[PDB]
Amino acid sequence: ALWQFRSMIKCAIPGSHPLMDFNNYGCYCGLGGSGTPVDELDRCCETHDNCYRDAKNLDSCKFLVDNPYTESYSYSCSNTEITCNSKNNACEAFICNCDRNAAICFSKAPYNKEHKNLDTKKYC
Ligand SMILES: Oc1ccc2c(c1O)CN1C=CC3=C(CC4=C(C3)OCO4)C1=C2
Ligand SMILES: [Ca+2]
Ligand SMILES: [Cl-]
Ligand SMILES: [Cl-]
Repeated sequence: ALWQFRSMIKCAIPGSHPLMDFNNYGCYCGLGGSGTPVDELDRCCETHDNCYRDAKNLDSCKFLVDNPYTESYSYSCSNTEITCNSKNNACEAFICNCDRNAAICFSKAPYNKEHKNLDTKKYC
């Protein structure tokens, strides 16, 4: 679920304000997205958007209001490491893995402050 994604980011990058840092970064971090991502961080976000797109195409999974962000799973954080619980159902596990891979990806990409609040109408 969305709140758990924020909380995953905060596990992978303890020094971070997820909503301040990663919402409205680049072309893809943010509601929707367009064009080509502007750096590796933005591309982490594009991968996350497409991971969600894939989950909605799982004939087996029908998320509340069609948004996988509404779906809560079980995970834990230990020493910077995210573990998705294996007892998550297949749809929960898929979302869990989109969020974990994105948090891990965010933690390894350089953070370019110029791309925060990018003029997307123009650069994306
Ligand atoms: O990184 C993010 C990835 C995407 C999103 C967010 C992120 O910060 C934050 N965020 C906050 C509210 C809503 C969406 C998406 C959506 C809503 C509402 O209703 C329609 O679909 C949303 C997506
Ligand atoms: Ca997005
Ligand atoms: Cl565009
Ligand atoms: Cl759930």
